[PDB]
Amino acid sequence: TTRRCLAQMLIDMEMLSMPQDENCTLPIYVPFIEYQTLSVNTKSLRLNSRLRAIVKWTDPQLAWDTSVYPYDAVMLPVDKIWTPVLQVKNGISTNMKHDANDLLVYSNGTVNHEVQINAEINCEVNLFNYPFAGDECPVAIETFSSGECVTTLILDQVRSLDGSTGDWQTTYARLKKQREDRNFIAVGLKINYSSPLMTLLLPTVLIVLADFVSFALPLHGGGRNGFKVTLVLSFVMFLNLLNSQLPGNGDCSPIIRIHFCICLVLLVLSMLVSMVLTRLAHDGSLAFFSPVQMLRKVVTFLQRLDDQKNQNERKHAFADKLDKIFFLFYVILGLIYMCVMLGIMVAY
Amino acid sequence: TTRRCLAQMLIDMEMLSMPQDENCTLPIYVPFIEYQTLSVNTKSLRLNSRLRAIVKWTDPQLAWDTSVYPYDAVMLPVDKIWTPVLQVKNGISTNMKHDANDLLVYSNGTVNHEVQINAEINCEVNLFNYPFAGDECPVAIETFSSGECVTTLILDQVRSLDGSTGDWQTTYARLKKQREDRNFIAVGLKINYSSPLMTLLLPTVLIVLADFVSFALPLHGGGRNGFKVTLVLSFVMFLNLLNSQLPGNGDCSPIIRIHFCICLVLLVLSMLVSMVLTRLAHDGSLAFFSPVQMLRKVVTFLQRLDDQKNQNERKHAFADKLDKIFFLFYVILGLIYMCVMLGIMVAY
Amino acid sequence: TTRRCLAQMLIDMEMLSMPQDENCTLPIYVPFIEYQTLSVNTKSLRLNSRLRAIVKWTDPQLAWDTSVYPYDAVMLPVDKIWTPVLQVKNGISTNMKHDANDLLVYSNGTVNHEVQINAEINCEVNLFNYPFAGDECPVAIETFSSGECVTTLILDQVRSLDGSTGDWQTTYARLKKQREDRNFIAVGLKINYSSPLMTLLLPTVLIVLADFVSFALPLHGGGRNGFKVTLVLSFVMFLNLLNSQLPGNGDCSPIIRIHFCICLVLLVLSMLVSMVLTRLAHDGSLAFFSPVQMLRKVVTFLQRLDDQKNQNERKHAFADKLDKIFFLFYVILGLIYMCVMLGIMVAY
Amino acid sequence: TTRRCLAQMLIDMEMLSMPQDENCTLPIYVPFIEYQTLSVNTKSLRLNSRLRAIVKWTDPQLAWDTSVYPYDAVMLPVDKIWTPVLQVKNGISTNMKHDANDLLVYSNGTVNHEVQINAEINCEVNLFNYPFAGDECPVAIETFSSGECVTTLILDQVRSLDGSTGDWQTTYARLKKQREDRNFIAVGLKINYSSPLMTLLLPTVLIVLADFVSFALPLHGGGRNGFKVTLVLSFVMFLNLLNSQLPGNGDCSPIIRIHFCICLVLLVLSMLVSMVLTRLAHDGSLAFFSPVQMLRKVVTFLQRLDDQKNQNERKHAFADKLDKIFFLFYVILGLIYMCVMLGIMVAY
Amino acid sequence: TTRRCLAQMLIDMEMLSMPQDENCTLPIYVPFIEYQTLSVNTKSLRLNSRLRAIVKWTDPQLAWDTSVYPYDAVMLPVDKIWTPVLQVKNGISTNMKHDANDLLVYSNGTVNHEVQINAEINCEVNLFNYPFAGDECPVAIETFSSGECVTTLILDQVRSLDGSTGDWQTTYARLKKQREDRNFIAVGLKINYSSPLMTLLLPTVLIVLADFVSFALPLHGGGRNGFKVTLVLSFVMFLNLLNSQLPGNGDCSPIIRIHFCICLVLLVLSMLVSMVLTRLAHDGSLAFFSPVQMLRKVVTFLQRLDDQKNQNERKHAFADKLDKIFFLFYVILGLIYMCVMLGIMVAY
Ligand SMILES: *[C@@H]1O[C@H](CO)[C@@H](O)[C@H](O)[C@H]1NC(C)=O
Ligand SMILES: *[C@@H]1O[C@H](CO)[C@@H](O)[C@H](O)[C@H]1NC(C)=O
Ligand SMILES: *[C@@H]1O[C@H](CO)[C@@H](O)[C@H](O)[C@H]1NC(C)=O
Ligand SMILES: *[C@@H]1O[C@H](CO)[C@@H](O)[C@H](O)[C@H]1NC(C)=O
Ligand SMILES: *[C@@H]1O[C@H](CO)[C@@H](O)[C@H](O)[C@H]1NC(C)=O
Repeated sequence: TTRRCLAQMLIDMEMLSMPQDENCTLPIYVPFIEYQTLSVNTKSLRLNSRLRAIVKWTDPQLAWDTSVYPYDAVMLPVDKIWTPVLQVKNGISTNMKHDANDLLVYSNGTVNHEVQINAEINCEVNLFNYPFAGDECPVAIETFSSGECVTTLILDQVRSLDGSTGDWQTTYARLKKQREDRNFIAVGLKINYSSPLMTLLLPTVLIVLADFVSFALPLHGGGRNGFKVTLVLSFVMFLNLLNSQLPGNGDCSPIIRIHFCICLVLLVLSMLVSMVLTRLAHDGSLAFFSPVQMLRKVVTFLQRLDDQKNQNERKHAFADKLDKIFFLFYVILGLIYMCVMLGIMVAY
Repeated sequence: TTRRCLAQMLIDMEMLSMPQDENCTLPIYVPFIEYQTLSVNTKSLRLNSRLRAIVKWTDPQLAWDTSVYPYDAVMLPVDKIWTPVLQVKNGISTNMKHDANDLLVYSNGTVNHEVQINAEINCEVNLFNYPFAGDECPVAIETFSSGECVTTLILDQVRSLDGSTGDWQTTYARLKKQREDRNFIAVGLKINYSSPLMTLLLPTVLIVLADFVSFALPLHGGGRNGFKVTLVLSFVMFLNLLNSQLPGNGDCSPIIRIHFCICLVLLVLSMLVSMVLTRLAHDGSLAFFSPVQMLRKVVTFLQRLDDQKNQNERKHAFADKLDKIFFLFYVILGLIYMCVMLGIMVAY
Repeated sequence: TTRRCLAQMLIDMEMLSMPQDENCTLPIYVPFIEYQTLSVNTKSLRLNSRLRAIVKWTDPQLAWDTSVYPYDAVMLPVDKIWTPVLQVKNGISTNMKHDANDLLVYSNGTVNHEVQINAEINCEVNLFNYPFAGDECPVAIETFSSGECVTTLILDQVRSLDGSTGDWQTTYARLKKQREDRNFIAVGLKINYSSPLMTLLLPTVLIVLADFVSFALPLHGGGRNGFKVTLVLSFVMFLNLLNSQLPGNGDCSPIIRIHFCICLVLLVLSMLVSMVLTRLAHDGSLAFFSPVQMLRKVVTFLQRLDDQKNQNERKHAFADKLDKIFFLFYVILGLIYMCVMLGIMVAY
Repeated sequence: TTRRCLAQMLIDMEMLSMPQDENCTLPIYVPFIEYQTLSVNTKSLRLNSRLRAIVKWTDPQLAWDTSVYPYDAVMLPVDKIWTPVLQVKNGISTNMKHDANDLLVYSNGTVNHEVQINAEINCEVNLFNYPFAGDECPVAIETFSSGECVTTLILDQVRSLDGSTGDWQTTYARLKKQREDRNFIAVGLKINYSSPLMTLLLPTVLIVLADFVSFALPLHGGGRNGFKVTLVLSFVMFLNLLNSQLPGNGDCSPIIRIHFCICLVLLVLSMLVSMVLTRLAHDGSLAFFSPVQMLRKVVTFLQRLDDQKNQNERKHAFADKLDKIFFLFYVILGLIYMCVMLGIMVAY
Repeated sequence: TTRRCLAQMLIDMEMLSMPQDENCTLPIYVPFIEYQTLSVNTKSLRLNSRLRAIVKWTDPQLAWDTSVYPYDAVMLPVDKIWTPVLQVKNGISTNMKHDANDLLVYSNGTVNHEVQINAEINCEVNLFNYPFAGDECPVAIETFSSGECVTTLILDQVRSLDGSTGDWQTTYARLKKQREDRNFIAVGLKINYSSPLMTLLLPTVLIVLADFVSFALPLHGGGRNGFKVTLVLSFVMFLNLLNSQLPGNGDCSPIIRIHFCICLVLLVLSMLVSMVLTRLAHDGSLAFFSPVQMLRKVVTFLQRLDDQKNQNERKHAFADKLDKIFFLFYVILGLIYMCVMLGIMVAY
């Protein structure tokens, strides 16, 4: 007659099989399932999610008579009776664990029990515009159903612990329905571009601008070839660091990688042209690559020195003319390309 | 009749259900719960904590008669009877582990048993003033309670193994109460700024000072543009290192990131101005960007050389005047900005 | 008479041994096995795979009479009866995991049950042409069979969730057969060379081309020896980065490592000869390594100055001639070597 | 009458409670416990240890009669009887694991069984003098004891597998007793200073010596400010590397961090002074920061050039003298500081 | 009479104790044990191994009568009877895993069953000659044996899956015997020096050669001190990277560390002497460290300029002589040291 006695008798019943008597169709209600994001990986595009759900089903064999047992509820260990397992079929490595060791059972057979599902979903995201990206990820929630025996799952509400999970920010988690009456959660993922814009795009933009203005350095004065090779080996490091953390899979791959490649090529070409111009200024032609008498001798020497200085000036001015032409052309194309690349990366 | 026989009888009773006889309300006492911090993550803002608690509850069915059994205590395996599970509902990934395989039971039904809860809590900390930051983190301690059946938790004292856990230092762990009679522990986390200030803030401040002094280098003499390009590509590396370990989530994001961005922009602007001044000094105008007779001829040559030297001096002096004006302007704005930025980062 | 009663009776049968009555030969059918790649490691050449299979076998003892029990199916817990374990013998660390806690059993003894095998396979791949590489990996699927008792496994179809797993791309998963009637899955792995070509090959090619054009810098003008030492010390970093992520095992090791080594050696040789040429130009020979009168005196001084300048010019032109000869030789040899190495790395 | 029959009957007795008949006091003997260190973490100051112990206790219920059963020993599974669990109360994450599945039981009740305890101990070591450091770490060995029931643990001998565990070297492991009759193991940890010395201290000392010598570089000749900026940025990198792997907790924090900070400050000050001196030499004053006639005119020009050359020589010599005075003072201070810091780091 | 009925009766026998009837001495035969290496760590010198063994023992109680049961073999679950646990006593963290959930038992009591042992062995390797190193590692295979009860292990053959495991290459795995009749496996580990020689030794060799040839750069011309300081801060990075992956334990520590230290010291000394020679050339003495009239005056100025240029030439030649003497010393000493160190690192 004790409530503990009722619990013990229910344990001794050993009902470790599901209530499949009614045509092997068990309606399982899961109201108020709470979703949370634990991490997001950008290189692998994999989402770690935690879903705390409240399963509520019916077990007719676990229903006593109220007259003999004057109680309305009883708490039993989870492993001493049957309990459904909830799966994330869409993702890999799904694991369901029990929040508590005890579950409540009412006098009419209703069973309430809270569970936690940790899942890893191979999310597909349109990462073409890094970092200005964001997309919707489906997460399937399913319970076992094979052939004739099918246990429908009825879901009511979803609550999301929305908040940044690192670089990525989870915006919403809504409940939608699939084609074959499959319930799933649509999770909206977005990228906070405040970090990538400052750490990646801004330094490269300033570096390209510095290269554009680097043509002010005179060829003869020096401090120009080293200045540009420093930029080149810095942009190579940038390319390596960018490649270390973005997926170069296939169609709609991130376009920042191609932009870095093109900027590196442009910088290398500019440095090459600068070095060739330096040689032209120094030598005067690009042939390196291709295979009272005492009072008179003094004015002869003086005019010889003057003529030498004049030739030095002329050969230092011709290369300056060529450098000016190339600088105008290069700066125009570089600015137009940078504007086009930004317009593509933000609105395409 | 032996104590081992009594223990075996209690094992054979198989009371694996909760002592829910008295209206399904079991008061669980947890006096002297010890808290310790294992790690703190600054980027993800996640706290790993270990709580060693001493649960002490009542099991009426596990109470023998003292006259037949002349003993006052008996130790039984934890898995052979019922035991409550303690949870950290506020945080993710909570696991409760049995410290020992045995528990003590008195003759009046009281059961003493110690447990260890390892939990990971998504801590919310105001990280605006990195590294001068510190805040209070709630850690909930809860046990299962559903519907009619509730088992209240009564907590008495908290002891903290206070000590640095890396960059972060745990200051205190007090016991407070929530709204709906929920017991929780408030943990005070603080940042030891001795490490971040030396490794991060001091080198950047000294580099900025070196940039402010860098204008002393003569434009014609060289060694100025490469000197600043080294600083710029070092500050880019500093920005990357800062972005690697700080959360750029949203409002009240760390201000050191914006400070590094602004310092980098100022350095790049100083470089551009210096390079333009170098071109102006070399060429004389910013048009590169914009599209007895023997005894007399020697005097002509000498005065021509003297005039050329005078022109060289004048073009090297005009750029010096412009550089001085820009240096005064830039140094005043830089000092005022650095003072304002430190004032913001310290007391805002 | 209840279906739950039938399930309980089958549970109480306790049939935890395999149906080996028929000559200890159990045919196990596994139709529609789905293969997916989780990760591929290039340095260790290890493949992580997940195989979701649908096992379907026969258990004669688990077959009831339809007249007494008017049902066609029943779902029982997986651990209450015997279930085969599927292994990946070819690879290491194979683990079979239960998809659900229930399995369906028909009235004639047929049992349907889904399993998930996670395996890690030591894959052998011809990585000579990094990154233009691709190969077929065998994955064995087997069940326990010792001596007289054998359980043949009959497979029907394989479905692959083809898609990039990082750097590597899985193309197909077909079903083939081994010699001794062993069923296995051939998985086609390919490398997306878009990432390695941009991050590794292109910067090195551009750096090498820059080294070839660096000979334009005059010996006296400076900015040349440092320009080359930066390239050499950057190529050392490239060699380290390349070594950090590629298996240098033995025969048919990646040839990009040898190519990087040879390019570094060539750059070092070019720098050495350039520095020797600089010394020759400065000193005039490679011996450092080897152990009216007033109106006339001015003419003498002017002639001495002119002769000194003439000697400087001649000693600066001889080294220019030597540098031109070496530049022609070096450029021709380096271009032919680069073309040959690319031809080897692409189509050999 | 079979030994296997005796083992089966002992198993069937189901003695899963501890031998608490004798006043609930069980003397547990653990002779010849072997200690080994698996790893030491310098940043977190956490010790990973493995202890292979040989527990030997008494179980009166597991004692048969020799006349009926003519045997002296029997081996039983560990899980079929009671076995004590050994804990490391001082440290976190203590786990006890059975070395074998079987244990030996004698005819008089004595039970021999070997166990392995893996523990993580939060070690407190005086790391002020990195790397010349070393200290004694206590490791508690304890078994469950609550209230009236206590089971004392009697230890005899400790043997340690001495050998370097990375940077740290374990020297000894002795057995001592605490205040409240608690047995513990004192482990002597020491740092092999050869690796940290050669990788951190010697390069920094050599860099500081190079900085002290760098004053020989002439102000006008160039190649000086780039040298010092390379030194300073390399020292900042060293500061970052040092901060990445040393605990900056509080009092008696490693003093190498302060030494690196002070040396960096000194280098920056030397750079600033050198740049200001260079400007003074170039300009002549620190005001940039503060807001027959033909035969005669040639003599005028020549004396003007001579005067200008003399002024250039004087303004170079004044800066040379100032640089000499600063060099003397700076080198004296630097040598005295380096010697004092070495003395503090080695013998304080 | 059914084979399944025979298996069920064997399961119901519940023989979970070792077959210890015959003097508690059980001969366990393990023929054809296969060894494989999973990973080798160079810094910690720890070997990860997988051993797939085929245990074959005798269980007299698990033997039926052939006349009543006309069968020769039967398959039983591994957990329903006794099974030995194979251990790796020499190494840490040994785990034995069941290859299958079933085992075969013959009519005469013989039991065949394969197991998998994963072990981690603290290997002792003579790493003095890195990378030209290689040594033999013992791996113990043992079963539980305490006091009177001893289970001998009889091993027949070992087959090894030879193949590179990263940097390390496993050559052989033979079976030997210890002193006290203990069976163990000797595994031959060797280092593929193709990777370390290319990534570590060769770049340092060319860097050293570049330092030796760097003396060609003239003192006055510049581009020398920066060239050497770049090499010095590159060699410091090499020292750090080498220290990151090699064990500096004690006697017979790798000599490449000492070699890198000595090369760095030599480079620093060469840089220091070059920087001193620069000042000697510029100033003329090492005292910085130590505390018709018109037609005639023009001749006076001209001869003064000539004398000044003559003094410049003489002071630029004396330092050249000193530099030549030092270079003749230094190149010979360094070449002899490099040859001696290579001879030591190869054949000592
Ligand atoms: C069982 O009783 C509970 C308690 O009110 C109620 O919520 C539930 O709907 C009932 N279920 C059925 C099938 O009557
Ligand atoms: C049971 O006895 C213990 C031992 O003194 C005591 O601490 C506890 O308060 C008692 N509980 C009750 C309900 O009497
Ligand atoms: C058992 O019945 C199922 C259901 O139709 C069928 O698919 C299967 O082939 C049958 N097996 C045998 C052996 O009759
Ligand atoms: C039991 O016998 C063993 C075997 O000699 C002995 O070592 C041990 O001391 C004995 N213990 C007692 C309590 O007699
Ligand atoms: C048992 O029979 C098997 C099968 O031939 C044989 O290999 C084994 O040696 C036999 N063992 C004994 C003890 O007879």
